[PDB]
Amino acid sequence: MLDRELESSAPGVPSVSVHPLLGSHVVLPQEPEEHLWQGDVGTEAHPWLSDHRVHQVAVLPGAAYCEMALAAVTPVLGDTGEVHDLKFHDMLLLDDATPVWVSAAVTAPGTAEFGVETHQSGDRTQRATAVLRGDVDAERPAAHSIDALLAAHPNRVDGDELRAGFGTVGIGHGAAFAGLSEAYVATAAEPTVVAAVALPGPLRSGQRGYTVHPALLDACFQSVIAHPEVQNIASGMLLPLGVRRLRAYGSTRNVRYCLSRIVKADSFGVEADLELLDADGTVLLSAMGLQLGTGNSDKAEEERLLDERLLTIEWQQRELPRPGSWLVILAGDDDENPRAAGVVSALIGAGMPTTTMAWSHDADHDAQAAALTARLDEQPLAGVAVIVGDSEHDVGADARRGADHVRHLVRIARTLADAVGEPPRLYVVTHRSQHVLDTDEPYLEHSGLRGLIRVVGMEHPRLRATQIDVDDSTAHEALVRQLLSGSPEDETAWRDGQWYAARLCPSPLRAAERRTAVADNASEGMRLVVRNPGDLESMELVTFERGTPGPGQIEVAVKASSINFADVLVAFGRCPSFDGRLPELGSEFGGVVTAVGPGVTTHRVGDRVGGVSANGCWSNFVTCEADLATKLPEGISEHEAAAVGLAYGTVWLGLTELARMSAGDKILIHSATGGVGQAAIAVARAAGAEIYATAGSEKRRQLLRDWGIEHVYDSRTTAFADQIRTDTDGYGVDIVLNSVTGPAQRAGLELLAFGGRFVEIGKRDIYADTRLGLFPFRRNLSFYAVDLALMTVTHPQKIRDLLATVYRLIADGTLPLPEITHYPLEEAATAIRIMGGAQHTGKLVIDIPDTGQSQVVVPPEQVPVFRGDGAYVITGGLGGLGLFLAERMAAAGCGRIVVNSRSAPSTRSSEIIELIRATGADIVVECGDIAEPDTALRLVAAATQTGLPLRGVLHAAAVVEDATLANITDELVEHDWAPKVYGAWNLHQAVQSGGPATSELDWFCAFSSAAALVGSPGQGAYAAANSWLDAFMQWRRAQGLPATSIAWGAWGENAIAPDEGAYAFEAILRHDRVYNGYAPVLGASWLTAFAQRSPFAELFLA
Amino acid sequence: MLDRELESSAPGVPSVSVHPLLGSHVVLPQEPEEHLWQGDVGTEAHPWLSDHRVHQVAVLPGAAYCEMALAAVTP
Amino acid sequence: AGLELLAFGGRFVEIGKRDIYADTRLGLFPFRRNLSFYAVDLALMTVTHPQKIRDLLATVYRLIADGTLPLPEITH
Ligand SMILES: NC(=O)c1ccc[n+]([C@@H]2O[C@H](COP(=O)([O-])OP(=O)(O)OC[C@H]3O[C@@H](n4cnc5c(N)ncnc54)[C@H](OP(=O)(O)O)[C@@H]3O)[C@@H](O)[C@H]2O)c1
Repeated sequence: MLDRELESSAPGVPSVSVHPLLGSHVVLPQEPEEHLWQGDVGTEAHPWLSDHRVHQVAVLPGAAYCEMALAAVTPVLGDTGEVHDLKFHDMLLLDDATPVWVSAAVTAPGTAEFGVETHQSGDRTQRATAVLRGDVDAERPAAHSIDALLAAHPNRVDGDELRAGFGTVGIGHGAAFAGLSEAYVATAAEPTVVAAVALPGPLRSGQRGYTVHPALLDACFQSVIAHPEVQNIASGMLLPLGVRRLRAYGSTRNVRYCLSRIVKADSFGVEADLELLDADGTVLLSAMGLQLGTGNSDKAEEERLLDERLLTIEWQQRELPRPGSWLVILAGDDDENPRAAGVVSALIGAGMPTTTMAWSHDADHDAQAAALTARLDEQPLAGVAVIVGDSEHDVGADARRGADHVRHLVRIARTLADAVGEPPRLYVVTHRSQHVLDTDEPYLEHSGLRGLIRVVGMEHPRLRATQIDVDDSTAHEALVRQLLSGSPEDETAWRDGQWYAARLCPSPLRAAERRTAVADNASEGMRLVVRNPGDLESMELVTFERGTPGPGQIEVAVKASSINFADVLVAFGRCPSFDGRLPELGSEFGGVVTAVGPGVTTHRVGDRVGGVSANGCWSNFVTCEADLATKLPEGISEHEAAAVGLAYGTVWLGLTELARMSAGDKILIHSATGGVGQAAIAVARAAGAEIYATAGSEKRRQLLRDWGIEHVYDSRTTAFADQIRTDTDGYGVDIVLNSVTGPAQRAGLELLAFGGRFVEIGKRDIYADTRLGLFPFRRNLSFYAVDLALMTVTHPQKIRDLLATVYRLIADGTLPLPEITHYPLEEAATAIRIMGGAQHTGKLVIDIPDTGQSQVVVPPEQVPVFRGDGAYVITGGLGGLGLFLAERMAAAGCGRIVVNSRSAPSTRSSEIIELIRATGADIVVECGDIAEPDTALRLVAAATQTGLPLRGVLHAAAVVEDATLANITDELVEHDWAPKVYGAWNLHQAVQSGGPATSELDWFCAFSSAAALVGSPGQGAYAAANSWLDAFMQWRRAQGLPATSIAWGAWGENAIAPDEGAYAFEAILRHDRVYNGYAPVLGASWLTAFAQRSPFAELFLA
Repeated sequence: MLDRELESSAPGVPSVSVHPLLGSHVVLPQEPEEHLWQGDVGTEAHPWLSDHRVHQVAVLPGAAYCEMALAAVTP
Repeated sequence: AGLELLAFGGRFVEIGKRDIYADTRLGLFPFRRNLSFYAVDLALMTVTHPQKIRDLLATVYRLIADGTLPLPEITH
């Protein structure tokens, strides 16, 4: 194909060569040399770009702009060049089409500002920026010895093995981004990484006109993570943020290795320097100063892990599906069970030959066990139904009986396991054992038996250990229906004629699963805010900690705040802010000073003031700075100053202060039936300015005609421009108060003439970087951006004097106040629905609830868990978990912690208490056995003694004596059950028995174990002691007392870590969820084994 | 060449079709829809343009701008 | 670059006519800090509002004659 090359040197189809990414290049007709490329970085355009994806979404890698910059040097600065200070900003998420505009302009000689950006929906978004340099000297780094380098680095990291680990943090590298074959390292001291990279087959064909392929350059950035110091330290989501210097010394076609070097390695990020080598070891590209940090914070990682780790049992309303001999055994003979009578009659009624056994307590258990084993070998039976005797309200008694009930189930369970033939199906029937319907008050006794049947279903799965929770009102005809249907659910319940089925699942919600309360309106802190903007039904009243003000601040008792159009957007998430953080609802207020912070001479207590703050002014109490409040004149009230403040302010500033509104000059006021619009009409009228106004609604336009203003146009058009131009004989206006956007924003500028004063109050267009054409400014115009909100922060003394003059001007009566529609704080949602609909006219005021009336509030993470003004108790606090939380609680700022354990302080524990007592806070140690009642009273009395009320309890007390079903003794059950359950009832009783000191506690938590939920074989006794305690906690909550239970996994000092549980504990205490299950899940062996055996864990298999 | 096309079905040079006069086209990232072309109308690029000359000097005929306008309609 | 420089107070006084008559699309994003752009064309003002120019000359001739302002390097 020589012929082919000599053939080609002859014709010409009209085309031009372009870069794959950058795209079509045009140079702008303007001095200086300004360039502009426009190219698609879409997934349909460049399929290969879909293989790099974050959280299952294709995004543009850093390396993609690295190339874009490197490319852009040679066309701008016709020479060899470096790319300086390359920064990436927002993460470009890709679609089938994603157009991007690269733009490089010369600024100084051999220097050019480089910039990548994307325009969608009118919002320009700068995705990457740099400087380009062509004046730098070619100081080619010395070539390395590829083979020698590999000798110094023997520790081989497989590429795949590293790319699997990437997918766990959320970064996916598909087939195209699999270039990194392997990386060789040495130790944490040696800071280098040899990486054998290569461009994949699909892309070696598509190398086209790349300086360096982004897929390849990204493959070298992957190699930086292979380093041991990087794996050890920054063990989170690492993303590239920029590169200080990027130079290509030639063709990166033939690049087989990358030589990385770590500069700095920190928890925040990793700086590194790279060198792409060929087989000869000669440097082809040097990316020196690559920064890889973490935007996706270490706090959001914890929050996300916590959510995947929690488990709770949920009940589904189910129906009995589809379509042998039986034995109905009892656990109490002196108690006559109508359930056992009615079930034996319904099985014989259905046509099954059913026998009966009366195994009771205080009986010859060895003789009755032999009698049972004889009945099994005598006749082959399908199933065995174990009915448990009912007390037929005292918990103290149900806790003592609960042991005798468990011990009795262990004796029955051991005989059914030791069967010659096929063991029959076990159906344990309990009376209101656990909580299913929200209305239920659980009947204990049987509460502890759900842990044993869960352990028996795991140890001996031949007999499918099923549980059936039953109530009094239900009918025996429907109960036997379940026994003969043979459904595989191992945990079920019955309430009335409906049937309920258990199913395990993670549910870390924060809506109804959040703390609730009732608070006074005159006293106690209550703010109003949306939990998730967009939904107005999500508008909640929330409580806050009303604190002492100062220094140089004030706490104002609000009588009335306003509803500005700002406050509407915020509700819908549509609000722009320089801060970035979505502002808090309500800007201005009208109230009275409650407390003046140390130390200010201007403000005094009891003064009627009006101000601004942010921090949520739709509340009973607002803390504002001294700078941001001003005393009200005798002429206006708290409700009158609430409406006026920002509207008249924004207008005063705008028209008289900036634009210097003269008399007679023509002013345009967009949407003049609104708040700021009425205020505009007022000052424009005072001033004598000829008003030209707009409105969207014809009702609201005829409303402006009724206000004696001719020259009313549609605000939702660009017609007003040419309508006003005709209605002014081609003169146009003088001032434009521009609330309106885009074509209507540009149209206003085009309208006003010579005098030309454009007051832009509308943020949308500025925070979208709408590039306004300067041409009309040829007539001596003046653009004025306004952001009062920001001024409140930058120059608050202006905003103070502005609020002050508008309160004076209106109180004097210089300006008349506008349409004020008062609303109750409750119906603040409806104001937004109306204002959002544009139905309203003028200002809407929200009246704050006066009078000590109660309102249901919602404390989120303002819950005072660890507080100095309260006392704490920690049973089992001299070892293991309980002692770790005692050190963390003192550290968290707690006053008086009474630790306890039956054993005296251990030697390493006595050393931990010495160092904690020296560091401020006190750790009172009170020995005793929580099983004895006097011990729990002694602990409470000790914690209160130092004039501090009891604000929290923890139950880490436990005894773990594990054994297989065959060797679980009656004595061993008492040792595990006694501290777990008898300590809870004593701790419960001590709190009620105590005076007002203990009738104020915020929480009461019990440290259970996930082996109760799962059924770890060998636990049994310890698993049953926990199940009762999980139900007791739910009973304590039913009565009204606070109660919490956390089923903990496997602790360190794959597995639960020490600091992992402390943060998890504090999270769970702040929420109103009663039962919690913190345990490792991932793809464990015990979970995959449990999911396939029973349908309780159906959602885990997936 | 069926062969040359199959072996070239792998290393393809990135190029794009353009108008002879208008040339390279870019739509600016701004409202309203604003387009922009840059192109050569020189005698080296378009030899035939040297044949139209006013007072012995080569000039762009009126007809060239007609074509440019007609071309710019559809995009 | 000059617009991007000024902060909060932000008072950009463009006396230079080249970029205005060129219809340069000026990115509005820097204005988020309460900036203020002022176009100045005394030449046009002399026609549209000659009284303001009369007073503007009269006030500088007064300030410079009073000595309030010192005159600059003048080369005849
Ligand atoms: N710091 C500042 O820069 C600052 C401070 C406060 C206020 N302002 C601005 O002033 C403007 C008006 O505030 P305001 O509360 O005093 O007046 P407003 O009239 O109370 O606000 C509602 C107005 O917004 C217009 N509108 C446009 N699109 C709308 C939509 N999707 N939904 C509802 N209404 C829509 C309506 O115009 P029609 O009459 O045409 O239907 C309506 O009259 C806002 O842009 C606000 O941010 C600026």
